[PDB]
Order: sequence, then structure tokens, then C-alpha cells
Amino acid sequence: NAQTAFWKSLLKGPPPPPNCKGHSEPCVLRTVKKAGPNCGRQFYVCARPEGHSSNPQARCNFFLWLT
Ligand SMILES: [Zn+2]
Repeated sequence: NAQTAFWKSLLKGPPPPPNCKGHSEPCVLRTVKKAGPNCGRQFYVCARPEGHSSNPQARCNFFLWLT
């Protein structure tokens, strides 16, 4: 069943975003716009809105450079 198999592979998109530890939910991909050595680099961070340090629903501290 090789042939049908071969094209199934090509339909497989990039792996999902990592999940944050605070909520176990897909992070979101932001792009650095600060011109400099990092300009254009991308990273993942928690997707929750910002909020009070006492708020479990607020954004958590996940950070991961996209390689
Ligand atoms: Zn989070």
C-alpha cells in the first residue's frame, strides 16, 4: 500500500504549537519587531490576556524561541 501512503505524508502540516505549563493550551507565535540582532526572530508565549499576578486565568510565563 505504498503509493497511497506516499502522498498522505505530504498532507501533514508543521507540528502544533507547544502548550504552556500554566494552562496547557496552545501558545501563540509572536515576532520581534525591535530592529537589531533579534529582528524578525520568532517565539512562543502563553495566549491568555494579561492580568493580575493573583489571576490564574491571566497569561503565564511560557517562553520558547522558535528554531
Ligand atoms: Zn498559559
